[PDB]
Amino acid sequence: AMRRVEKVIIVEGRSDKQKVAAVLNEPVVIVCTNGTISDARLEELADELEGYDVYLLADADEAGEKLRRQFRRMFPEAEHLYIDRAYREVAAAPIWHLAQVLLRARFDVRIESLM
Ligand SMILES: [Mg+2]
Repeated sequence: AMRRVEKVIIVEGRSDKQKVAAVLNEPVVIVCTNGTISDARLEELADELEGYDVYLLADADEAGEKLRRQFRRMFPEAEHLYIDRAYREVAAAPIWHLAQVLLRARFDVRIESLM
């Protein structure tokens, strides 16, 4: 019946998480960093997610970029996903745009999220 969950999306904020969750049509673990995250916790997270298909979806702003920088150093296995700079933040991006970003990265998305 059910297949194992192997995809993980990492986001910065709780609202980002709720929004990403709303668009998905398959089970995905969504990890929220709640702003900044320590190197230790990140190494620990990277270790735990060994063998998972991991993605980082951050805002188009300095704080989002700081997170990306940390991940490129501490967690190079994580694949970076981007929203259009015209929307700036994941929170401000329309649901359909989020859905397309995820769809392009081979996530199952709800058809309803495109309308
Ligand atoms: Mg931001």
